[PDB]
Amino acid sequence: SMKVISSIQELRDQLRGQNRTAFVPTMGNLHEGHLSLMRLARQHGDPVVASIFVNRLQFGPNEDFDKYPRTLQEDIEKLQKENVYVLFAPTERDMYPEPQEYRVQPPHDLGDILEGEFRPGFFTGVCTVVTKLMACVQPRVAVFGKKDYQQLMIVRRMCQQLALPVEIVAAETVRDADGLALSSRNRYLSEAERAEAPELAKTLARVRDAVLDGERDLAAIERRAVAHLSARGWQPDYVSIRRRENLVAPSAAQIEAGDPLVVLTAAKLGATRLIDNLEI
Amino acid sequence: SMKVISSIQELRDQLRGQNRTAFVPTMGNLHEGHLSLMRLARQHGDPVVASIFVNRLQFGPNEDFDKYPRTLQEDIEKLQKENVYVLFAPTERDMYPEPQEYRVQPPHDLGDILEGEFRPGFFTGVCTVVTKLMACVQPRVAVFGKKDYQQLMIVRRMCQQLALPVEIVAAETVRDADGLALSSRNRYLSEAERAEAPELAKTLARVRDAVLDGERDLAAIERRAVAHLSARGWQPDYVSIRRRENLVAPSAAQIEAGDPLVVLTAAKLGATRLIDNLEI
Ligand SMILES: Nc1ncnc2c1ncn2[C@@H]1O[C@H](COP(=O)(O)O)[C@@H](O)[C@H]1O
Ligand SMILES: Nc1ncnc2c1ncn2[C@@H]1O[C@H](COP(=O)(O)O)[C@@H](O)[C@H]1O
Ligand SMILES: [Cl-]
Ligand SMILES: [Cl-]
Ligand SMILES: [Cl-]
Ligand SMILES: [Cl-]
Repeated sequence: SMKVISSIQELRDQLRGQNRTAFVPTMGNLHEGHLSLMRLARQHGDPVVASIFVNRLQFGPNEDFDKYPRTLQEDIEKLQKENVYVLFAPTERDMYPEPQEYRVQPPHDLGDILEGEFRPGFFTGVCTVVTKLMACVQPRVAVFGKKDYQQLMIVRRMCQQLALPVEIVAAETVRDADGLALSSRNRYLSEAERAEAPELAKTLARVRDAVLDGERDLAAIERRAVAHLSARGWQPDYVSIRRRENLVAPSAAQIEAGDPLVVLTAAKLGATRLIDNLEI
Repeated sequence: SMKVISSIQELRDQLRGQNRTAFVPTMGNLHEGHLSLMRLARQHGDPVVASIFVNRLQFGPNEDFDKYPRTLQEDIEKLQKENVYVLFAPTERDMYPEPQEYRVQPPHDLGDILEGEFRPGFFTGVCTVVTKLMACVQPRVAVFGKKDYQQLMIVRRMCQQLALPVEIVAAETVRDADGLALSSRNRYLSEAERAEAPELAKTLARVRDAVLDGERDLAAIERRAVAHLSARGWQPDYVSIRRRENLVAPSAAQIEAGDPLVVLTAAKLGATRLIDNLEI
């Protein structure tokens, strides 16, 4: 029987003595992408612990904290079917009984680019809540999705640099039949927006092919991709082809030596901000 | 510059003393799928050696050996952009100067199911040519794609069971913008068929979703998916949900335990036989 636990102390009592816990943090409103992570966690540890917490610290004042989808009863029903031992679903009073004034700050060269330039402070909000959730759960492993590629790398290096004894396991991005990367925010899209939304992944597939087919001027590829999206009524923040190892743009020499690359993008359809990426 | 070599003895002299070679065998008419594998190979060894050879042994008399696309000069131009040190492109007199009568035979149970049920003797043709290619190139590593998932498992077990000192590295499937797995045989499809062909991958995504969402009657999912493709004018051979470890159907107990699964399909669109799979 799955335990739903809001209290930090109760969570510690339930997990007392567990040395192989696999942890999957989420913000709830569960879809097939989350469920895929739950299944992967079970191959890497036991028991599997899920968290559902919408973290105010990683939302900016002009973002979507108040309308973020919240469907805890259904989330519970889904987790029950996937052999998950504990759901940690703290209230905001449990996680933040007084305002949070201790923060985990990531490196400037990694936290302030890409998602960090367009969402100032975002990864301070993420690193702070993830450190806290790991200190509550004390897992051996934690599963993060490649869908939030920058996040995944930030959390990996956080654990290493803060000496947290947690191994990070990366999960592949789960997509809808039409190629759109699954996200609770996909719910915000109108019918017309939903029909256009798959164009973001298609654009990534086309930039992938151009790199594989030998095009060396990466910035020109990025610019064409941005213009293609803009002409169809998107407002892109970026399309950026970077090294997987440090999310820096490769030099000419690194392009020739075939350093593994990833193309990352974020782009709005109306007020809804979608992100996706494709390893190359 | 890339060396293109036809003679086995010359290949041996070129690769003499190389203990870290990564090998990528292909049947030519190269597309972005193959190029992806070349890039991955470079991460796992050096030099990267490609081969291009249409293998008569893995085509039945009613299949497409004579029409199989051959575009060697294009293939050479594409490989030159991917850092590839040697193309091994033997003629049929180079590989088979007399009829091939020594054959490597895989187990029945692996074997004669799925692709081997619908293409009798296929994996004997594959295991034979692959063994021969490995003996010619003598790589440390060889890269095979998940697109041919059953092939990938068959070649891995083959190497371990014949004590071939070659590590198999698996590559993720590369799909088109529209989700269709790239294959040199995509060429065969009419335009109408090309527009329908993404439905295979879409059907796999929905099978995946049904399993993740908790449907335990896997045979029922399989039957719907088959019936779905038929109603749309496909001739399906199979849609089958198997365990990744051994390609056997899981017991109810193994479903409950979350043994990693994969859904596999093969289906005809007119005369063209397409295959695809998705890890669940
Ligand atoms: N479509 C997806 N495929 C794989 N992982 C995902 C997907 N969507 C979200 N995730 C991951 O699920 C975890 C929680 O996501 P969220 O619920 O957005 O906080 C994170 O590790 C995300 O990267
Ligand atoms: N679309 C694809 N994505 C990834 N690998 C592929 C793809 N198509 C073919 N391959 C692999 O590339 C190699 C050569 O395939 P082929 O040229 O069909 O014999 C095999 O290891 C295939 O599984
Ligand atoms: Cl909630
Ligand atoms: Cl990687
Ligand atoms: Cl990968
Ligand atoms: Cl696997």
